[PDB]
Amino acid sequence: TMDHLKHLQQLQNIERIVLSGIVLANHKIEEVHSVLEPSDFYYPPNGLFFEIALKLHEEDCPIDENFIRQKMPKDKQIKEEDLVAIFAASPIDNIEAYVEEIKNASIKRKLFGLANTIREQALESKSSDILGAVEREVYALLNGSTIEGFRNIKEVLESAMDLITENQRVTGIPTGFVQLDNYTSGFNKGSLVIIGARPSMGKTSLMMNMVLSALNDDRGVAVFSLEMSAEQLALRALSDLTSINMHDLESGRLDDDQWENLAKCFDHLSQKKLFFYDKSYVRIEQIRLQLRKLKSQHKELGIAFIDYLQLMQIAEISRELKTLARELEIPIIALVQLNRSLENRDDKRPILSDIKGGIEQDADIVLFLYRGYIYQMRAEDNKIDKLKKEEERRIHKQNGSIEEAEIIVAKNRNGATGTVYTRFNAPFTRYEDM
Amino acid sequence: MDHLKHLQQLQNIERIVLSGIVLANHKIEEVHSVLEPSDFYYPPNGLFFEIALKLHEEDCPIDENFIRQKMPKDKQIKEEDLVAIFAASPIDNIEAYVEEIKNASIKRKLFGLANTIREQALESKSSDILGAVEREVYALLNGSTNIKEVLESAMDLITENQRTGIPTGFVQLDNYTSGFNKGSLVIIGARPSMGKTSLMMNMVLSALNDDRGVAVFSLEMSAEQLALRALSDLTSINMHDLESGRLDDDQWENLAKCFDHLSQKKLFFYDKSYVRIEQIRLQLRKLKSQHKELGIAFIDYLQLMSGSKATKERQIAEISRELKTLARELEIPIIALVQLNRSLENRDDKRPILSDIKDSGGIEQDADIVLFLYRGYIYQMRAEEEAQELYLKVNEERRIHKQNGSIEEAEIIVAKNRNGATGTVYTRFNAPFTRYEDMPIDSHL
Repeated sequence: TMDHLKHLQQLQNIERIVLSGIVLANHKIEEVHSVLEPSDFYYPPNGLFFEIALKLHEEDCPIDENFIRQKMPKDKQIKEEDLVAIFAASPIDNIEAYVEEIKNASIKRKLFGLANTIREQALESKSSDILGAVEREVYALLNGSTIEGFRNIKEVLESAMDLITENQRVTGIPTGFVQLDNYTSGFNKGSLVIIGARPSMGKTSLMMNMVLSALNDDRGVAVFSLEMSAEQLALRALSDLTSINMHDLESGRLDDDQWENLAKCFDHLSQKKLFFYDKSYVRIEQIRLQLRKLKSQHKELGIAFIDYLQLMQIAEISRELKTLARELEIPIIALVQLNRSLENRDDKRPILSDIKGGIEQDADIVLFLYRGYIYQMRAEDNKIDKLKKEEERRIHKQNGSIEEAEIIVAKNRNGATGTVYTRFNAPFTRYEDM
Repeated sequence: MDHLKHLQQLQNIERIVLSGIVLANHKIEEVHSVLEPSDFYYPPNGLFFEIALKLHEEDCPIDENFIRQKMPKDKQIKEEDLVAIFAASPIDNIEAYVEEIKNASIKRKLFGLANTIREQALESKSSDILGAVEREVYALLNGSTNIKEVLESAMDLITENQRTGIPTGFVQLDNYTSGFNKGSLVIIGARPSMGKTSLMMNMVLSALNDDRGVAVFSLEMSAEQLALRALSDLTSINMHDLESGRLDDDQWENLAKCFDHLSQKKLFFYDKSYVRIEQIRLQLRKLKSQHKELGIAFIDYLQLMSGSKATKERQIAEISRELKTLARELEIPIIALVQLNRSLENRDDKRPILSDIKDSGGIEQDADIVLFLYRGYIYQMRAEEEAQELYLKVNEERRIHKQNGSIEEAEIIVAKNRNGATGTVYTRFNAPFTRYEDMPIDSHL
């Protein structure tokens, strides 16, 4: 019921297609030639056709029925049935895969030839010689494939320079804090960045502002909330846009002037490139897969965020995440909730090693949230307890509810290590820039 | 011959869908999200579908060629069907058609199940048959069940407040909890003999007075006793008097008066030992199906076992997950009691913390709200010239406390509150009745 080579006549069609696509798009010939060669073709008229195409492109001459019929080599003549059939073919875009597949077919051809060859070669024997022949054939095929190969650096260097000079004519994605961007130099692509903060310090609120920092830069963001639901996460961001306190927004009552700015920021964010996934306690591979999926769906995606990571090993999580960071070529930011052993210490300032099956290392940039007032309060309480054994808030509210906060830049790979002071607003749970 | 009419139509529909995906490569996602290769009646269609998936995953476009070369080379689809697929007239928004084919597949699996159970009766273990019904039911139930997406929920949330939850019983706590919101998983970790079993019942009563059906699951303790505490709190009679049996004219009267009063309330019980998490899920599905009115559930209590051997013999980490699952499933808030590990008292400050709940396979996190019970006096007594000074100063206190009414200061730590506030509430505790008196901040202290 099955006849070999039936697929092959179909395989010819692909060649026809690709050629037609290049007919319509002359520039495509380069990206074709970079992979396929005239000998790589099964059907000869197609291969020689390709040869002619190359000879024409090198002299910067367009490719068409007129240009093709005239520049005939007069050594071999394309059959009329085929000649017309090529141009008659329906034009198709995204032919890159077709090129790859024709390369597959040619590869298969090299396979059938070599496979038969080596056997007969081995038949005669010096079997060691046959082994060496196998090795040489192996190297030949290996070089032939060019799948996940090496070379070459010098080419990509020029483009990497032409990209930075174009912006020189910001290096990465804007953070939101100018203080921080002096050290970070913006969010560079494929860079794994992590923020470890204690609960209720305003971690969840702080993240959203940096999200907005990317949104005004029109860069696609994928958001991952495991523990929390999406709705609230949106609510904080609106709390930061409309400049309205959290409670009034949460309860429901809004006057004439606030619902207006609310609705004004509403569609503003609605049109912004924003995606959500509120499903609880997702696995790392599922993350990799879904990110592959969304990046496949949307090219525009330039950054990713996750809130937040749970303690169970952290090293492999950070590793696969760095892997995906360089894979999708975008900087990934995840939130971590540090261990309680941080507060047992006298100086309650967060340090790199506080989140202890091993300690996390893979992160390129690590940021800590520290509120100078919250730990001052406990020391004052301790001193009071010490005095028994031996109003300030309302003033704070009347000032404008501004407290001193520090964003520790403890880790910066091949950069600077420092601390930046930022004013924190308690009711809006927002970090003011200055 | 209506069956084969449906058959001849379904072949057509499958083909249609396949062709539509041929022209629109991207639709494969929403198809796979619903349908699977086995879901197809006509085998070549399923095979075709499988191949399509394999092509999409390597991000390769879909057409006549891509399929023909990338044949599984285990089986080759007959040409007659293959071409007929392409020949099919493309129609948009086939989501309804997809739904219809899913319908057909559903039916297909159903008939098999029906036959299975039919033949099962020949044996004549009916309990086994019951279990088979339950498992098949679970199978069918499980089989059945971006910005614009979140916008709609954002509307459905505010419309709900315009249209908050189940009352706790304590206004202090309700200031933080904002009542028991539906589908929200709430956990309580308390030390033994603190009056945990006694405390739960008050909140049970708070929901019963809200006329919402409450389901109770007691593994460790018996139902009868659990009711006895509730009557101890209703009739305001000491536990021992109610337990021993002797009651005077005024106590048996108020007793009988509260008896039928509670007897008519929507209350359900399960005192069976060592129920499994899945067994819980099933039983709650059964009771919610039996009674729509039930809005809340309570459990007392699970013990924590850490390691690895704790996964097969029966983990709370995944158990809490399955419980959150069921919480959102029946859309009602679930409350479970937890007995913390002894390492809590090894610490200098015997105040309970979130990480005290360690398990085999991680620390519990899935819980939305976590509450702690702390009695400031019970650890103080045990913690309790200078020695003589103390000896006469504190001996003074003991007889004094007893005559007052055995009222002690108690703290209910609200350590965890999802999208809310973290704080502590002070309430007066009564030792003999083992009851927590409810009182606001302005009235307290």
